[PDB]
Amino acid sequence: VPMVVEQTSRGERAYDIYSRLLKERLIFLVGPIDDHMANVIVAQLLFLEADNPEKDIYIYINSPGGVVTAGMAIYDTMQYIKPDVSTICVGQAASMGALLLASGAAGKRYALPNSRVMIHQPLGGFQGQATDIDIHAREILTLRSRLNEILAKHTGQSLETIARDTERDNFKSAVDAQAYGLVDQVLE
Amino acid sequence: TSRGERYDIYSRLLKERLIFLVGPIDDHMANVIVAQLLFLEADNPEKDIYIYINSPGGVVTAGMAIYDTMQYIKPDVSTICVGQAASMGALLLASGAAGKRYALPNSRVMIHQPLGGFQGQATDIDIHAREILTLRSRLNEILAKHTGQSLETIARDTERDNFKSAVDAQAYGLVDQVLE
Amino acid sequence: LVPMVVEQTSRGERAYDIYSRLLKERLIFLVGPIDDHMANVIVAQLLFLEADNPEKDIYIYINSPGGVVTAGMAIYDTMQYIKPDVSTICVGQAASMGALLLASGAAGKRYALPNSRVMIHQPLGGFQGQATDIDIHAREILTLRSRLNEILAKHTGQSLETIARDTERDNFKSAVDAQAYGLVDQVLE
Amino acid sequence: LVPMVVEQRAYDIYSRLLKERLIFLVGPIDDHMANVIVAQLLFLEADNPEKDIYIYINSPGGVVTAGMAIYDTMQYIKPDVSTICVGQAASMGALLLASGAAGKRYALPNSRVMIHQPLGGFQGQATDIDIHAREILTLRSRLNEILAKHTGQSLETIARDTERDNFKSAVDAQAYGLVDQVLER
Amino acid sequence: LVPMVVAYDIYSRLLKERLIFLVGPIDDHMANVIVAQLLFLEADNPEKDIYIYINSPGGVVTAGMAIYDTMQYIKPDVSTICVGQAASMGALLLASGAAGKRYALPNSRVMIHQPLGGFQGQATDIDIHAREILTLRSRLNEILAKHTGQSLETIARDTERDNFKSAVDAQAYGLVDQVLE
Amino acid sequence: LVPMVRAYDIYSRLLKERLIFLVGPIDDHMANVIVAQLLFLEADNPEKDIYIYINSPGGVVTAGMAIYDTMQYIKPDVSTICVGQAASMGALLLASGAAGKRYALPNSRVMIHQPLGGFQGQATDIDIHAREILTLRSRLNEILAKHTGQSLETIARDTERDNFKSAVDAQAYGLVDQVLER
Amino acid sequence: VPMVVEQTSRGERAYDIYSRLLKERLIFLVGPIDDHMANVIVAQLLFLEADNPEKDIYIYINSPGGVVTAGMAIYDTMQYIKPDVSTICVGQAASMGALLLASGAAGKRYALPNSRVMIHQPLGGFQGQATDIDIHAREILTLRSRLNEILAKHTGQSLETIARDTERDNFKSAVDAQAYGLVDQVLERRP
Ligand SMILES: CCCC/C=C/C(=O)N[C@@H](Cc1cc(F)cc(F)c1)C(=O)N[C@H]1COC(=O)[C@@H]2C[C@@H](C)CN2C(=O)[C@@H](C)NC(=O)[C@@H]2CCCCN2C(=O)[C@@H]2CCCN2C1=O
Ligand SMILES: CCCC/C=C/C(=O)N[C@@H](Cc1cc(F)cc(F)c1)C(=O)N[C@H]1COC(=O)[C@@H]2C[C@@H](C)CN2C(=O)[C@@H](C)NC(=O)[C@@H]2CCCCN2C(=O)[C@@H]2CCCN2C1=O
Ligand SMILES: CCCC/C=C/C(=O)N[C@@H](Cc1cc(F)cc(F)c1)C(=O)N[C@H]1COC(=O)[C@@H]2C[C@@H](C)CN2C(=O)[C@@H](C)NC(=O)[C@@H]2CCCCN2C(=O)[C@@H]2CCCN2C1=O
Ligand SMILES: CCCC/C=C/C(=O)N[C@@H](Cc1cc(F)cc(F)c1)C(=O)N[C@H]1COC(=O)[C@@H]2C[C@@H](C)CN2C(=O)[C@@H](C)NC(=O)[C@@H]2CCCCN2C(=O)[C@@H]2CCCN2C1=O
Ligand SMILES: CCCC/C=C/C(=O)N[C@@H](Cc1cc(F)cc(F)c1)C(=O)N[C@H]1COC(=O)[C@@H]2C[C@@H](C)CN2C(=O)[C@@H](C)NC(=O)[C@@H]2CCCCN2C(=O)[C@@H]2CCCN2C1=O
Ligand SMILES: CCCC/C=C/C(=O)N[C@@H](Cc1cc(F)cc(F)c1)C(=O)N[C@H]1COC(=O)[C@@H]2C[C@@H](C)CN2C(=O)[C@@H](C)NC(=O)[C@@H]2CCCCN2C(=O)[C@@H]2CCCN2C1=O
Ligand SMILES: CCCC/C=C/C(=O)N[C@@H](Cc1cc(F)cc(F)c1)C(=O)N[C@H]1COC(=O)[C@@H]2C[C@@H](C)CN2C(=O)[C@@H](C)NC(=O)[C@@H]2CCCCN2C(=O)[C@@H]2CCCN2C1=O
Ligand SMILES: [Cl-]
Ligand SMILES: [Cl-]
Ligand SMILES: [Cl-]
Ligand SMILES: [Cl-]
Ligand SMILES: [Cl-]
Ligand SMILES: [Cl-]
Ligand SMILES: [Cl-]
Ligand SMILES: [Mg+2]
Repeated sequence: VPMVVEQTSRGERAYDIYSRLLKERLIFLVGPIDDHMANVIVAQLLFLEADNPEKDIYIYINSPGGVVTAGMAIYDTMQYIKPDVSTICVGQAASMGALLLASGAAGKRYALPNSRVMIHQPLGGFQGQATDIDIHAREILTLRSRLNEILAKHTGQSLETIARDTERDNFKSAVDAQAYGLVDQVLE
Repeated sequence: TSRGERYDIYSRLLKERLIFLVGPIDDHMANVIVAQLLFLEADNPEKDIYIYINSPGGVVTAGMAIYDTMQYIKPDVSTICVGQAASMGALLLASGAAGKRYALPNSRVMIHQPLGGFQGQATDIDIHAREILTLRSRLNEILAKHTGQSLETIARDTERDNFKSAVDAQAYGLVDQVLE
Repeated sequence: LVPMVVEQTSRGERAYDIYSRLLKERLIFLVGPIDDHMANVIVAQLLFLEADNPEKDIYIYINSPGGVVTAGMAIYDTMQYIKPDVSTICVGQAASMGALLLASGAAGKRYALPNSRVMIHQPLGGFQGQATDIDIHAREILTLRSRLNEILAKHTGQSLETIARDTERDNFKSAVDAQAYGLVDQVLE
Repeated sequence: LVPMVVEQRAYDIYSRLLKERLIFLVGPIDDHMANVIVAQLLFLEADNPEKDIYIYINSPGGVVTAGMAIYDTMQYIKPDVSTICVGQAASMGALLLASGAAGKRYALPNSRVMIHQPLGGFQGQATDIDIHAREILTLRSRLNEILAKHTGQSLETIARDTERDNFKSAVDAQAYGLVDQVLER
Repeated sequence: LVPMVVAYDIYSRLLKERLIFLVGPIDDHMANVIVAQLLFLEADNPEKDIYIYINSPGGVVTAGMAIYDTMQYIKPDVSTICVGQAASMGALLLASGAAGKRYALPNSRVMIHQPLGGFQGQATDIDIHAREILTLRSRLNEILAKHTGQSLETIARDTERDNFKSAVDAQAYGLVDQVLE
Repeated sequence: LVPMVRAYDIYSRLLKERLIFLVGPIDDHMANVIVAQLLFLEADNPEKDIYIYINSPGGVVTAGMAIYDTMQYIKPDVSTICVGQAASMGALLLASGAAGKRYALPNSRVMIHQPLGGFQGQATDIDIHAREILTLRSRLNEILAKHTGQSLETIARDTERDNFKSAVDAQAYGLVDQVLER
Repeated sequence: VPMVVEQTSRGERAYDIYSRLLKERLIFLVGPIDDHMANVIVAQLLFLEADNPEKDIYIYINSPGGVVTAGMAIYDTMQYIKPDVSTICVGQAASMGALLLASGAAGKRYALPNSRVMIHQPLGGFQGQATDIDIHAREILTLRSRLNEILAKHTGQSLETIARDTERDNFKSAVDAQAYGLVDQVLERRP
């Protein structure tokens, strides 16, 4: 957890490497998506918006996905705040991670040459995470359709195409993800 | 802990009167939220406070501690549902200052109160049936008051362990506006 | 994760956790099960605040299911001894030792919030030995139970016989009913 | 909660009270906490060898030799060491309470004191140490002699009464000679 | 205990000199920290070389690929030094440093072999299927062939056996440019 | 919980006054910390005495020997004070303080006996063999005989028994020079 | 781990005891050798070289040994950097710890009077530490020979002597380690 120190007008101040990159409006979405990591990302997005509502924000995504409602919290925050939120896939983006990648500002969604994208949403992401919550079948079907509609909107694919392809738990290459409309450009 | 030395990201947002109510509700996190509310009131008793809620609910008496603090302090307490709000989280969402309760478009709200929230959390305490029924009625009355629904409607609907969409929560009176 | 509030001092920044910041305004939090560890921190806070200003009121906000009797008694004795008035506010709940400490605040300065609940009942668990090599014997339990009843009768104005009969019941009183019983002076609404 | 205060430098609440020559002896007595108390006693003596030191005791007792380390340090250092029982003091905790400077041993009204020394306190705490019967009898006698000296009770009285694992009230502890005064306002 | 120097911990102090340590098994957590360090150093100075010292048995393929893609994209040359060992993804990243700036110490060892473990799903709900494994194995061989100068089939043959190369043999194979003595 | 007094912890405050605490079981981790403290204090002032307060049941022999060798090498006199107890390696280090500057408190107890546990391998891949144990036992006995003034034969006989000496009896035996009273 | 505080121009600055000694070019190699602790030692060696490539560095060794390749990372760094790296055995040095002890700058390898040195290399140090790595027999034999060649070079013993003696899992005393060529001098007394 490396640090970097900057000498300011009021002394020297230390950051961890992630906080230092946050100073440059860089957010890291890494690891499984759950409530804890989704809320810290929402907090970072809101912080950057208040600091400057005009400059783009960048989310670097390396994630196998995870909890749907946690991912939706990030999605809604990305869409609401004034700044454009650019997304870059490094490593992989699956399930909710793939959805958030595809939901970056139009024209500003990127994948690196060896990254991979899987839109498939496993059952695990829809189930209750709290002991006392049982997520029922109809709520799952509603959420699955809602996610498909979001993907269709941001990719330009038809709803029927998204619904067919999301059943398959296969990865798309960066080139294939770009052609599908999940990202705008492969960075080479 | 996205952190600088000499705030973490949450403490930094607290400086702007923003409180995060995230994860299961229990005594530990409820008392931290009570402490934040009291701090912000003393710092400025006129300015609005904002609680962003992403919670599956939890312990009833812990949630009631937050509810009573929200109602007593002078500042308006605005509530925003991000992700979900269930049980006590849903109640606290609906209990924000009138006109200042918000939900994001893909958030979901479930008023249903599972048994787990009423049971004793301490080893030596058994919460008895009559106390559970009293608390359930009190929660229904709080929801009816803040939503504008009748006591029947809350009492009938709270049996269903189902989520309302943001639009449906707004129509029900659980929030005032969907931020879109 | 406990939030910080950091202030700028003469040569940089100075950080408090949220509880330490509220302590600066003479606010003490009694939260969770009562045991030796948390009781001694509360005793330490009370003594600190007295030395800082022996005249100004101290406030203890109570959200506790109770716990160890002797740990609670350490707080009780410290509250009574120090010069400042100790005001008590029930938030959430106060049971067993938590209810006793709530009822033992300075006269006229004991408060409950509208949805808080108070149970004076003292379960056996609070009287048993907490150390491996300590067995708390029956007569010591009966002595402590009577002592607690006498403390409650004194601070509530109820008779000893009323307290002894009612402390049986493992029932909660509402904030209004606790006020009528003499456990608090006023419901803050 | 490890609460903080800032003074004109930051302290935890216990460190802040240490600045006022206040030491907390809380929880089971073992080597780790006894050595911290010894260190605090030595620190306060060097800072000012004249002013009284105060040890507030809330403890069920514990390891005998660890308590003896505290006892020997209390007796050696120049300052009077005043002792205050809050909550309870048992076994080594009761011995240390009774061993404060004469006239400066206090108990709060609802505190309780038990001199009884259970076997557990005498047994080896290290894996490779077995504390043998004669060493236990020697330690028990020394503890009884220490209590007799500081209480004014006879050795025979201490030896008989320490067998009983009963608590004394604060008033009864004062009458027995374990403390000098019950603090009431 | 990680030592400090004046205040930095030793690793943060070396980061100030554009030194990154890739140590231990490669997974998402450590790969993202390395990506963050690479991006920080590029922004601080996009012209000065960056150095990654590698002592790793390898690990998760996609995590390593995240490091690879970041090394290739940023402007600074990324020099690589093998200390101790480099296996699997560790060996690939070592071989992927800037041409002419890949080093091994005399008693270092390099194994390009990629065990199955690195390709399997690390998340509970992800099953990495056979054809995706074959695609990744092929990509890795192509990356090694490009940076070593060996032919694709030569890499495919040699990566099958889980043997280490000495520093001298790794240099002759094209995995590093020079043995530092 | 360690109290503070920047904030020092209480032990760091006392290190500023050349006070080192040897407390708890002796192992590599705590022995190296004590060695580091001894070397720091020597470099800070090679003339002033150093004080080690000992409350320990003993422990790993080679770790204790690291402390012994450092105590003997450095220029400052190293004074030792037994508080609570000193057993096995703890007792050896107590007896190995600077001549005339080894102290015990009135209720402290000292046991020179060395249990088998201290000689066995602590690392997974190390087996300490019988002859190495006997060599170390002899080396420890010679150290005790040298610093106490007792004969080697006396040490070898008395170390066999797992019994404690009182502070007075430890002083008479030559394990400490003086019992501190008043 | 204790702290020492030094007064600066702006107030106080704190070190842990090990970091304070690092400021005087002192490195502690303590406990089992593995990748994590070896990389910290490599980092310290490189820092001290850049801070001053002329002054000696000191490694105090109290270790039962451990992972061979992690120790080799330390060995290669000691040999490459410009400063002489002096080694001092405190307590014990076994396997890789003994090799690194013997690999200090010629004339600057020391043992304390009650320290002990065992060159024997147990199988455990050669086995794979990661789940997916199996270290095969010939690689073990190659590494064992390489270690024997390093010891023969630095001790002056013949390769055949090292190979024979290393089989035995016995400790040498400080005096015997000095006579064998594993250290140059036993620090018996301070001059
Ligand atoms: C970092 C320090 C500032 C914190 C940033 C908060 C913020 O951006 N909230 C979003 C609401 C939101 C929350 C969330 F968790 C996810 C999400 F997608 C959206 C917001 O509404 N932003 C406002 C500016 O913020 C505010 O006006 C206040 C004050 C600020 C301390 C936090 N206010 C709010 O949370 C809400 C309640 N905002 C408002 O009161 C206004 C008034 C009508 C309701 C919504 N509002 C807005 O959209 C305002 C009007 C003009 C632009 N306009 C924002 O961007
Ligand atoms: C950081 C420093 C300020 C911290 C804020 C504390 C605070 O707001 N407490 C609530 C009581 C409360 C606590 C809780 F946990 C939940 C909850 F819903 C309500 C409160 O009463 N606030 C007072 C202002 O605070 C005070 O007057 C004092 C001092 C302060 C250190 C805390 N006092 C109190 O605890 C209570 C007992 N205050 C009072 O005595 C006054 C007069 C008697 C009735 C209660 N009081 C008030 O309500 C006063 C009247 C005018 C404004 N008025 C508050 O809001
Ligand atoms: C941060 C610096 C001050 C910390 C506060 C300590 C304090 O108030 N202790 C209580 C005793 C007590 C302890 C406890 F754990 C629980 C409890 F309910 C009561 C106390 O006695 N307070 C004194 C003022 O403090 C003192 O005089 C001394 C010095 C101070 C460093 C701590 N002294 C004590 O511990 C005791 C022994 N106090 C006394 O010596 C005096 C003299 C006769 C015995 C009791 N004393 C008092 O009551 C004094 C006399 C005037 C008022 N009077 C206090 O409030
Ligand atoms: C914050 C820095 C100071 C820390 C306090 C140490 C201290 O008070 N040690 C006790 C011995 C002791 C240790 C212990 F763990 C428990 C216990 F009950 C007693 C002590 O002897 N105090 C001395 C003053 O301290 C010293 O002279 C030296 C220097 C100081 C760094 C620590 N010295 C000692 O450890 C011992 C060895 N003291 C002495 O050398 C003197 C000389 C004759 C032997 C004993 N000494 C004393 O008792 C002196 C004589 C009168 C004043 N006199 C102390 O109180
Ligand atoms: C102040 C701290 C800077 C931190 C460095 C970030 C960085 O270098 N990102 C890479 C993208 C990347 C991310 C990753 F995780 C791995 C990887 F291999 C590559 C990048 O694109 N760098 C840019 C310079 O950075 C930017 O322009 C912006 C702003 C900065 C805050 C981070 N921008 C970006 O994330 C992306 C989206 N960059 C761009 O917008 C430009 C526009 C065209 C598409 C990509 N861009 C570039 O390639 C720019 C223009 C030419 C050189 N060119 C970079 O090096
Ligand atoms: C805070 C900075 C100084 C840290 C103290 C180190 C120290 O005292 N080491 C002992 C050796 C030792 C280590 C150990 F872990 C246990 C032990 F019992 C003994 C030492 O040798 N002390 C020297 C002074 O230190 C040095 O000269 C150098 C430099 C210093 C950074 C560390 N050097 C050493 O480690 C060794 C190698 N010392 C020497 O080079 C000299 C030269 C002849 C061989 C040993 N040396 C000495 O004895 C020197 C010469 C005069 C007295 N003389 C020390 O006190
Ligand atoms: C506090 C900041 C400096 C940190 C010290 C790093 C260092 O000394 N690395 C060794 C290589 C090495 C690494 C390792 F993990 C173990 C090991 F045994 C050896 C090194 O090469 N040192 C150089 C000076 O450092 C450098 O020139 C650059 C820059 C520095 C940030 C780290 N460079 C390097 O990694 C390598 C690649 N060095 C070089 O580029 C030069 C060029 C020719 C090949 C290797 N080099 C050297 O050996 C240089 C030339 C003269 C001596 N010469 C060093 O001391
Ligand atoms: Cl129910
Ligand atoms: Cl009984
Ligand atoms: Cl026996
Ligand atoms: Cl034996
Ligand atoms: Cl060992
Ligand atoms: Cl073998
Ligand atoms: Cl094999
Ligand atoms: Mg000496």
